[PDB]
Amino acid sequence: VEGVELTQEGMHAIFARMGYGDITSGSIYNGVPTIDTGALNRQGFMPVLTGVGPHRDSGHWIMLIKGPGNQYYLFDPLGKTSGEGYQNILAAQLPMGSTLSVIPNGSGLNMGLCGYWVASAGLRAHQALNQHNPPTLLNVGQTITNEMRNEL
Repeated sequence: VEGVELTQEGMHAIFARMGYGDITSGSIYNGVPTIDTGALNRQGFMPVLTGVGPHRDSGHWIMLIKGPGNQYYLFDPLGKTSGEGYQNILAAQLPMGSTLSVIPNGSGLNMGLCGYWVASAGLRAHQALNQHNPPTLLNVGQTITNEMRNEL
């Protein structure tokens, strides 16, 4: 048993459970927005997979929302950063007089933990595999994965 991911096409899967039918998605892959245009206007929501490329195999999922008049919204479950980072790019693909405002939400998961673990478990790795008469790379990732979801 193992899991991490962002999910993927199980994005369309969780949507269909909520009704709404099967939805047209969007993307930014290697910097190229695939999101267009009126299918969103009839749907009211994209959602978009960001941060993906030939290298990066997972992504960052966000949601395009259509508001009243010319208003469009961006929901990233963070919330200031990440979606002020997609603003200028994504807002270019909407019709001319459209405005894209980023929802002022507060991020979900609390990403600060990552930086802690880069310090905490990152030099603990240095404290382990480099150097000594060391365990394997699988063994170190297995320690760290257990250690990382332990404290929580």
